[PDB]
This record gives sequence, structure tokens and C-alpha cells, in this order.
Amino acid sequence: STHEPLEVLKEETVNRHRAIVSVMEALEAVDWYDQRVDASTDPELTAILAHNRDEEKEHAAMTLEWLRRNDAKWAEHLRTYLFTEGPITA
Amino acid sequence: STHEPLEVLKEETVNRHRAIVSVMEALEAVDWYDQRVDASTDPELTAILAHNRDEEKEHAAMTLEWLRRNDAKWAEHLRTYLFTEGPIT
Amino acid sequence: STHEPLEVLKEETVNRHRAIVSVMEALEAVDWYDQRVDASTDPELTAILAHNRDEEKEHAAMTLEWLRRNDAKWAEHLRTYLFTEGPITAA
Amino acid sequence: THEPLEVLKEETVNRHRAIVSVMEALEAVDWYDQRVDASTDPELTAILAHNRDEEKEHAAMTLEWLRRNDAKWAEHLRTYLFTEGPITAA
Amino acid sequence: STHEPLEVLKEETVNRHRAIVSVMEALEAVDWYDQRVDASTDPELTAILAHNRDEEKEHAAMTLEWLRRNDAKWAEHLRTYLFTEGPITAA
Amino acid sequence: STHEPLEVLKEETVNRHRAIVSVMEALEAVDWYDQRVDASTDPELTAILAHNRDEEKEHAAMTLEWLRRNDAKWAEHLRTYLFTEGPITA
Amino acid sequence: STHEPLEVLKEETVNRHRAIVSVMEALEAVDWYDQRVDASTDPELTAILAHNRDEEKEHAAMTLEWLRRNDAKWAEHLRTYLFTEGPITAA
Amino acid sequence: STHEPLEVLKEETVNRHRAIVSVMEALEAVDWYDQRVDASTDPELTAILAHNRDEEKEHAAMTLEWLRRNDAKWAEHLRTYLFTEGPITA
Amino acid sequence: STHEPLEVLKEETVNRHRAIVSVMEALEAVDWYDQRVDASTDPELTAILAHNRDEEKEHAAMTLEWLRRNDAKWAEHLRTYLFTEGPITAA
Amino acid sequence: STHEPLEVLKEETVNRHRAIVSVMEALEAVDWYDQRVDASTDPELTAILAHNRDEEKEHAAMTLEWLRRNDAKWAEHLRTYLFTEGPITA
Ligand SMILES: [Ca+2]
Ligand SMILES: [Ca+2]
Repeated sequence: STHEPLEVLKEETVNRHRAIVSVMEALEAVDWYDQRVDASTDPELTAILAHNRDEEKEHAAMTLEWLRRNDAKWAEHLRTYLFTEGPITA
Repeated sequence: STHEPLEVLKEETVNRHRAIVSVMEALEAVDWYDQRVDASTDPELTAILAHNRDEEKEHAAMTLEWLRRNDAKWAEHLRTYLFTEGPIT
Repeated sequence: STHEPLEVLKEETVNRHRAIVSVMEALEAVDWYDQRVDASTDPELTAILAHNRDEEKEHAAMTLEWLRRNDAKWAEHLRTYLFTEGPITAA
Repeated sequence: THEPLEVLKEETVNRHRAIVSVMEALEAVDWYDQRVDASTDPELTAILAHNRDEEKEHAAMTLEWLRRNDAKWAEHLRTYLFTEGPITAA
Repeated sequence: STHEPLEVLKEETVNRHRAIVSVMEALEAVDWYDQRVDASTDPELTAILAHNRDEEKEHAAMTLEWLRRNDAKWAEHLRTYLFTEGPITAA
Repeated sequence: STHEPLEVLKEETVNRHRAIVSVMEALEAVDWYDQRVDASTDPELTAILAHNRDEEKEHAAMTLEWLRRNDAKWAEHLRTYLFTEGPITA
Repeated sequence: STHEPLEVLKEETVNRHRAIVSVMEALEAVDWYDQRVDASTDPELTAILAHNRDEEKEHAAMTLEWLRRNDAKWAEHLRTYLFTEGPITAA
Repeated sequence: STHEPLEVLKEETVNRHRAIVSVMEALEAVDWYDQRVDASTDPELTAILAHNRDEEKEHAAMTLEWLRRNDAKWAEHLRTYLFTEGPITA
Repeated sequence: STHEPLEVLKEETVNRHRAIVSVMEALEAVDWYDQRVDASTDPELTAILAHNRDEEKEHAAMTLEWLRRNDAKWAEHLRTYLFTEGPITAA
Repeated sequence: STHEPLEVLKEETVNRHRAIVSVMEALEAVDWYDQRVDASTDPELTAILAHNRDEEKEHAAMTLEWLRRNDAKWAEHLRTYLFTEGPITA
């Protein structure tokens, strides 16, 4: 699943790889579930899709907190922008 | 690029879609750049790859803050876990 | 995501399409998470991946019950084979 | 497999073989079902519907195997399958 | 699902498209099921995979017979080569 | 091209893999060539595409005969259904 | 299958598209068949794969001749390099 | 890039593979460039796309001549059909 | 990942590979971000996406400069065409 | 080939899209050609592959100049970094 051979990757790089792809997959799931909630024509199914969608957000947040704790620049950039006021850019 | 016809998706759902796939691509970029930093055998290139990696992290954080401000569940779950000290589970 | 024009598909066919891919999505997550749990060298991360892994199993089970309730043959085949003993073939 | 088999347990690799099989049957059910709706030939429609329902059978068989070889599969399947009332309230 | 717009495709062409991809997908399943039978280290799973494998062959055979009945060249070439003896390339 | 490591696949299994994917590729070619025959607005091109289409059918039939001769249940199931009359679901 | 919408593509451009991808698919088939001919351990199959391989070359040549006849730059460049002697880069 | 392990493929088979996929790439570029020439609304870009397109045709022809010189059946079939007059089904 | 085995590649060829794909991915992001800038209906998001778009151009430009310094024909062709007045098809 | 419907994209954005993908595919060809040049064991093919490789570099440079002329931030960032000396990070 990695793009360079494992033999040349540090342990810490492969562990961050596992978390990042996990966040990606959860993000993708949130997006698709959200679209199916809008498009679904069965309310029972919609309730399931909406419930699962929100748990995927939880999974992404958990794995993202791990990344923050194990990468100096994730912690720096997240602290800069998350739970801030005014223009997100400046 | 969406999985459902745009005609059945709310406008707010499609804007969150644009943010989500933006974070995904930045995350993918961080991961690939990080691997090339480890595998690179040219110091000049490694410096570029490491610099760009760190800005991709910035892009993800910026877009993720937007999601936090425009989706209550993102805001709830991000508030629970982010900047916590202690077991994540 | 449908392979046929939506104009010709019954609603229940498209809703089952949404449910089936949801199960597929979750099953893929279960498998990948499980492999990362084995391969991970950080216990903290492993705890997260194992927790998420088991909730994906929950998502699949929820969506599969919906399929059981909205498809006569899903219900027949799930009734035949699930929660049984002995050879799974011919049972 | 997304990790090298050298670090995966044999039980993990067997569940991988089962999970992928359920996925492929689920995908076949979905595609067959759509072609049944779209087919304009009576004899083809009958074949596709016959195969569709056997793909459900394949998935159910392999899904039972997972139930017997993974405690959490057994737990979550037991919670939700063959129930009445809201699926999101259980 | 098709390469050209459905507007310009004849009806029979789209039906044969549905049959062909069904044969393709069944063949793909036979191959993957067969490889997992060799690699599986669990006898109960191996029995399931082998059972499903052979049913996929039946699905492929059914849909291929439909193709034979609805396409003159499928019927001709399948008549030339199937159930024959001696070098296949010969006939 | 195989899903499992060659270390664990029987020789015969890999040869059937080579035949199966060959039939798949020819079938895909038949399908796409046929769609291009319908859509083409150049008769010279249509004549080539139709000629190639029918030879891809020949390739598939040839490779399928080999599978029939080297796999018992290919032979059984093909014998049941091919060159028959009445409903195929039988 | 078209990178751009058909509404803006001239019909001649889409016809050349159909020929180009046909040649591409045949080239891919030649390559794969040739690799399977080398790796196969069953002579009967090898003979079939080798036969099919060479007919795929014929399909590519046929469709390529059509391109030569319907594109002036295909004709120019195919005339420069095909059936020549000496370094290809210097012809 | 190869569908079989390099250990069982002859040297010359792998070289023809490198030539074939190169022609495939060139053909793909020719097609896409041509489509962008039709859809482009900027004359400067269209001039570039058309110039690059025609050089991709040159690349394909060069590599194709190499195949002709290193594969007897390529030489046979190209000799049969190229630079001819009359129906291409000949 | 690479197409040829890493055992037949020079160390420089693989480093240029690492540079090229970085440019490709940066270019892809510029294109996608720019399309989202046009389609977005939320000004906040539009400002973020437009900001990220322009930083991707820097990533592409930086990595492209590295290629110029590490490949003779990149230096030649980039010297010929970039920062020039007149038609690009004649420089 | 665009990710948003062409109805919501400005005309100039789609023209830059056509240029960008052209540069991307040209870069992709350069990379693959370069790897085949290293791995090829036939000198005559290597000479062809190396020649085509360098013309792909030319195509990318041409299309890249057009982008520089039709996008203010491409012109800014390319001016900053191309044809410089010292560390590219600063
Ligand atoms: Ca997924
Ligand atoms: Ca036009």
C-alpha cells in the first residue's frame, strides 16, 4: 500500500501512513454517506446512513488526534487553524 | 465526481464534498511526500519534498477548520478528541 | 455509481444499491483496519484502529439487517445460514 | 492485501479471503439487480435474476463463516439481525 | 457502463453487453475463488469458496448459452471449438 | 496479475488463470468492438471493427474450449446448458 | 470514453478516437498474450495464446491502415519510418 | 508493469513490452491531444496541442518500426495492410 | 511506484521519478482546486481553495526547478520556451 | 474529464485544465520513458525511447509557457524559482 519500499521507510513513517489512509477512508465514507442521505428515498435506510456517517466523523477525529500527537507539524498547523475566529486564511 | 446526481444533493452537501475531497488529497500528498523524504537520496530534493509536505498539512488543517465551522457533528467530534491529553479511546 | 440509467431503475433497486455499497464500504474498512492492527507498531494507534474496525462491523450488520427486511431472498438466505452449526454448504 | 503477509496472522489473512468474497458477491447482487431492471429480453432477465439470488446465497454462506470465526462479527450480527423496530435503536 | 452513448446503440447490442459483462464477472469470480482455494488455510472456508467457484461457472455457462442463441457468430464459433478433440487451434 | 502469491498457487491453477483472463479480455473486446460498430459513422472503419469483433469471439471460444478440457466442472456446466432448447433456467 | 464532451467534438475526431483505442486495445492484448506465452506451462494453451496473439497484431495493422488513410500526419510519419533500414532515430 | 514475473519472461519479450506500451502511450496522447484541439477556445494553446499531437504520431511510428524489425508477425501483418488500396478486409 | 524493477534503475532516475510525480500531483491539485474555486457557493471555502491552489503552483515550480538543475534536456527546453515573447510553436 | 460540471466553470478555467493535463501526461511519459531507457537491453530501442523522452520534455515546456502567459500566479511562482541558484527552499 506504500509507494516506496518498506525497507527504506522509517517505522514512524509507516505508522503515520496507516493513520493518514485511515483518515482518508473515513473522510471518503463521510462524503459518500452524506450524499446517500440526501438521495435516499427510504427513511429507515436514511437513518442508518446518517448514523454511520457521524461515526465515521468520530473515527477520523480520533485518528487525527493521534497524528497530532505523533507529528510536530500536524500539531503546529492544527493548533493554528482549528477552533479559530475570523478568516481561516489569516 | 460525486456519487449521486447533483440534482438530488443539497447545495450545502456539495460544498462539504468539496472540502472533504480537498482534505483527502492533502492527506494523500502528506503521506506520499513523507515517503519520498525517507527514500530520497538527493538532499536538495529532500528539502523541497519536506517543505511541500508541511504546507500540505497546513492545507488540510485550513479546510478541516472550515468543516468544523459548517457541520455540527464535525464540530462536536473534533472538539472531543483534538488537543486532548490522555488515552484517545 | 449505478451501472444502468436511473430512469429505468426502480426506487427500491437504487436504495438497495445504496445499502449494498455501504456494506461493501464497511467490509473493506473492516479488512484493512484488521491488517493495520496486525502490522501497526504503535499500541496507541492499534487501539484506535481496533476500535474503528469493530464499529465498521456494526455498520455492516445494521445495513445488512435493512437489506434483510427489504429483500425476500436476502431474508431467505440469511435465515438459512446465519446462526447455525455443521457444514455451511448444504445447511 | 495492503500489508505484507509476513506481518499478518494466518487468521487475519483467512478473514481477508472471506470478507473480499462477501464484497464481490454483494457487488454481483447489485449489478445483476440493476441489469434485471434494465434488460429488455425476457430470457436474459430470468438468467440475471436467478444468478442474482445465488450471489446472495454465496454472501450469506461466507458471512456465516465470519460470524463463526470472529467474536465481534458474532456480537454485532446477533444484535441487529432478525429484529423488529428501529435498527438505529439497538 | 458502456463506451458509446445509449442513443446510438442498438437494443440487442445493449442486451449482449449485459450478458457479456455478466460472463466476464463470473469468470473473474471463478479465477479469484480458485486462487483463494489454493491459498486458504481454513478447511471450512475452502469448502465455501470451492462451492461458490463452481456455481460461478454455471452462471457463466448459462449466460454464454444466451449469447449463443442471440448472436449468429457466437453460435458459429462456439459450434466450431466446443466439445471437440485434437488440437484446438486446428479447427 | 494474481491475487495470491505464486508460492501457494498450484501450477494448474495459474494456467487456468491465464486462460480465464484471456477469455475475459476477448469478451471485453467483443463488447467494445460491437458498440463501436453501432456508433461508427465511417463505413470502412465499421467493416474493420465488425471483422475484428467476430475474431475476438473466435479467440474466446478457442480459449474456452481449453478451459473445458482442463476443468471438470467447466465441462459439466457447459455440457448442461450449451446447445440446448427451452428455458435456460433448467 | 471521450476526454471532452461529444457536443464539441467533430465526428471525424470521434471516429479516429474509435480507431485509436481499438489499436491500443490490440497492442495491449499482444503484449499480455506474449507474456502468457512465455510463462504458460501447458503447450496446448501456449499454442492458443500464440495464435490469438498474432491475430491481435493483424487487427492493430488493419485499424492502423485506416488511420493512415484518414490522417495526413499519420501517413507522413508512417511513411518515413516503416519499412526502412538504418537507425530509426535518423530516418 | 508486466503481468508475469520477469524471471519466466525472455529478455526480448520484455523489450517488446517496453516498445508496445510506448506506442500505446503515444496513441493515447494523440487521441487526447486531438480532442483538446477540437474543444479548445484559445488559438495559442490549440497550436501547441496540435504540434505536440503530431509529434506523438511520430513517436508511435518510430517505435512501431522497431517492433516490425524485431517481430516476424508484426512485419508480416504491417506489410499486408499498410500503404495499400482497396478494402482493408483483404 | 516505479514501472521497472528498482534493481535496473540508476539512483538518479528514481530521484527524478520522485520529482516528476510530485509535479504531476501538484499540477492535478491546481486544476482541481481551480475548478472548485469556480463552482463553490461558499466564499470562505472559495478563499481557502484559491489560496491552496496558488501554493500548489509553488510546489510545482520548486520541484520543476530541481528537475532543471538535474536533467540536461529539462534545462535546455525550459530555457528555450519559458519567459519568451512570441508564438510558443516557434522558439 | 473535469470534476465539476462544465456549466459552472469559466471558459478560461477549462482551457487551463486542457493545458495542465497535457503537462501532466507529458511528465508521466518522461518518467516512464526514462525508466525504460535504464532497463532496456536493446540499444536501438533505447535510442528511440531516449529521443521520444526528450521531446516529451519539450512539449511540457511549451504548454507550461502558455500557462505562464495565461495565469498570473504561474508567472509569479515560475519566475521566483526557475533559473535560480542556492537552496530552492529559500
Ligand atoms: Ca473505502
Ligand atoms: Ca471547435
